[PDB]
Order: sequence, then structure tokens, then C-alpha cells
Amino acid sequence: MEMEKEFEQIDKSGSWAAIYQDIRHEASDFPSRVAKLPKNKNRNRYRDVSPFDHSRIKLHQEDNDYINASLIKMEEAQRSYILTQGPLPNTVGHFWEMVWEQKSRGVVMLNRVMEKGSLKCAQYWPQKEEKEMIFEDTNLKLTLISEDIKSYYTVRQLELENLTTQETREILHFHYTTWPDFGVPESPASFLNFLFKVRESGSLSPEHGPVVVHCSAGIGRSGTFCLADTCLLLMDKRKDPSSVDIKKVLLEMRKFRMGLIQTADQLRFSYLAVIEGAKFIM
Ligand SMILES: Cn1c(N)nc2ccccc21
Repeated sequence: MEMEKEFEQIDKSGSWAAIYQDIRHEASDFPSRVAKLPKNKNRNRYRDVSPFDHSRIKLHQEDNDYINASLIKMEEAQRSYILTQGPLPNTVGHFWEMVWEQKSRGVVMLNRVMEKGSLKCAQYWPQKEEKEMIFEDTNLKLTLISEDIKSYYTVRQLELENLTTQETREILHFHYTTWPDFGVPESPASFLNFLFKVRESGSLSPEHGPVVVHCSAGIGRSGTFCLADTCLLLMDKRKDPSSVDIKKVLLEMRKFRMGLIQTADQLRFSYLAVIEGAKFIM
């Protein structure tokens, strides 16, 4: 079926939970043996969220190459994304090592450091220009260059230096700051505006490594971001845009990371975002 009328048909029939459970039933199951080794217990935020072995990002280290991060490679859309958990106190150095080694331009953050009165990820970037961060385990230096605070999101320019080679690179930090503690946003307008800002920066484009996107676990809000982007790109590329099947795209992405889209409300919000976004594109 088309998207917008399939949408109204699920709303009128109140069957979002059944649609979402079908997706969960049909989703791929691949091994994640490296994530479950005992030496990696303190490298995982949640015991039921792990990268598959076949798609996990490997750190360029001989001691322990593990990080909780997956490469999502969308072949027809010609887009790639790295989805990862919010960094932990003992993995902030690993995080910036991955950004360096994979040649990423942008980092997309979809959570606040504290939500619901608890810490959802480490404070992994510097908050003042004159107070830079040094990660001694991975030999990197990170400096805040500028910050632009808007009503729904903040964009930061960062400098990442590899202290071993003295090479430097500019990283863009796109921080969506207004996703509600509970539930999903009522309108997709600010989320779409944010996606378009990431796009306009060049961070999603083939001349750079894959964008790094995270929330707390790296599957819920993160999944929404890449699902909406990929669906809108396919609607532009194809002769028949109504052929784009958001459930099929989601199942394809779930071949690369488990659990993408965590609730039926997130599923409905993804439909809403693609629907409204398709109108603005033209
Ligand atoms: C899961 N986890 C949390 N929540 N805090 C951590 C600190 C160190 C290592 C692991 C941690």
C-alpha cells in the first residue's frame, strides 16, 4: 500500500502495536559473540543491546578492538551510517578513536546527558573553548571551536587532533536537544528541520566517512533518524515514489543492528516524518 493511506488505515483501526510486533517477529537474528565476551562487559551500556559480529565497527588496536557500534550500509539509497550507544566513562576515548579511524565528518546526538534524573551518556565533548579534553588511552585531543544554540538544537564545531601524527580535522556536532523524556514529539517539523541541517553540512555525503549517530542505546531515536533519511532519499531517486515501503526499509536496516525503532509510537512517528517531509521536498 501507499504510505499516507496505510497510515490513516492503521490509525482508524488502532493496530500500531500489531504492526510493530510483526516487525519484531520478522527481524534478523545474527550472532554477537564478541560483544558478550567477559572482557567487554564494561564496554556495553545495556546487556540486551549488542552489535552483530558481521557489521560491528572494529577499532584499529591489537589489544581489544571492541566498541558497541554497527555499520548500517544502505545499497540502493547509497548511504551509510554508524549507529552507536552513548559513550560510557570508560569508552569516551574509544568513541573518538572510531570517529578518527572511520574518517567521519559529523556526530549526531539525539539525547541529553541527563534525562529522567539519570545519566544517559558521558559528557564527552568540551563545554568551554579554553578547557580542551585529552584522551590518554587513545592519544587524541579535542577542542571546542564554536557553538551555535538554537531553540530545538545546537551545532558545535570541534577540532580533533591525532597527537601521534599531529594531524587535525574539523568535526561537526549536531545535537538535537528537545526530544521529550517520555513519548515522541507531537509534530515532526523540528526533527525534519534538524535532519535537513545535517544534510546541508555535507556530513552525510560520500566524500566523507559515515556519520556517527547515537542516543542512549543507539537503536530507538537513532533508528528513527536513519530510517527517515533513507526513505526520503529513495522517494527522490525512484520513478514511482509511492513504491517506498517503510516497513521493508526498516527490516533491511535491522539486518545490520538489532532493535531499531523501540516502540510502536516511534514507528508511527517515523511514518509521520517521512510523510510530511515528502511534501516539503517538492
Ligand atoms: C553501564 N555503565 C554505567 N551505566 N556506568 C558505567 C561506568 C563504567 C562502566 C560501565 C557503566
